[PDB]
Amino acid sequence: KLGDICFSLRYVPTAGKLTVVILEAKNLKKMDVGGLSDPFVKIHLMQNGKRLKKKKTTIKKNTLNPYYNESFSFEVPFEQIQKVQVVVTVLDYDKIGKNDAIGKVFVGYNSTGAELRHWSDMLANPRRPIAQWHTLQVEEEVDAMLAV
Repeated sequence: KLGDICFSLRYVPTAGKLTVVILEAKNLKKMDVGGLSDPFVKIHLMQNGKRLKKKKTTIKKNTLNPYYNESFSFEVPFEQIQKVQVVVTVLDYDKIGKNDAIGKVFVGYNSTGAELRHWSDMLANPRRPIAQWHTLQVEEEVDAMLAV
């Protein structure tokens, strides 16, 4: 199992402010067996297969159950909020070499299941922060859904 990520979503239609708070991850897969797990989280705003904005958390050391409580905001006008994706990836940091993704999820346009539910809850409740757990999924699959 890859692990789970808990984050909040909040949308303020007048200002167009989309806030994502990365709260915690748990049960993360160990990427370097016999090494250490040093997770951080990327948050990407996407539309039509393109990364519009990229943000990331600090790195936590030697943990499969990191707490972050780090907030990020994006500007998404109300006429566009139903056509974007927010992509949340947990990766293992290495000082040398490409960082290995553990897994990822996206919410927003074309999302499904619990990911769509979280987004829908956000939209239906302007200004209200809504926290939810999500199961991390293999990047190969998520990326295929996000492409084009």
